[PDB]
Amino acid sequence: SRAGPKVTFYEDKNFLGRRYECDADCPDFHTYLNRCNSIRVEGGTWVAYERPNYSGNMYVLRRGEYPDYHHWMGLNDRLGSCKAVHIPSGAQGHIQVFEKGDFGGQMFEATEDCPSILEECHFREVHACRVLEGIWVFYEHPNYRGRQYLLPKGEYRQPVEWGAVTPAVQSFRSIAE
Repeated sequence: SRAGPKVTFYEDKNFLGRRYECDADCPDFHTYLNRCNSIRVEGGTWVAYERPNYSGNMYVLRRGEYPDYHHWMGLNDRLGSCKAVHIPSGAQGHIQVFEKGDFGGQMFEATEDCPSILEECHFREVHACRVLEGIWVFYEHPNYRGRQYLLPKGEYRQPVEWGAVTPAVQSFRSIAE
């Protein structure tokens, strides 16, 4: 965490056209950009949302260049808002996922990315989660695809508490910067 977070959204592919430079949470792009077809993340990790005020689908954006919306696995070229992800300092990521609600049933523990929950612990769904340290992104499908959910340090007694309407979770990634 040396430089401050910075992200630029562009209206056209390959970082062309009208752009919006952003260095803090922005709840509404639409006075600035009609569409988003490419993005450059210079510092920090960000989450962008399909619609203003942080609603609709979420997409994690890490450092680097996204020359078209497929690079962040957008459904299309519509983004409305974005937030900078705040990474706590100290112990690296530590997460527990539970086969049933309220931290019940079988538990699976990780300190690294998991590309397939089913492969590693044979859970088909996730119904609760404890993020002991760090901050993580849940993915609906194995291998870091499908709907995304952001889980800061805390306790999630059932999937609605990380914003999901189904218990579909099959991979996850820690956000270390």
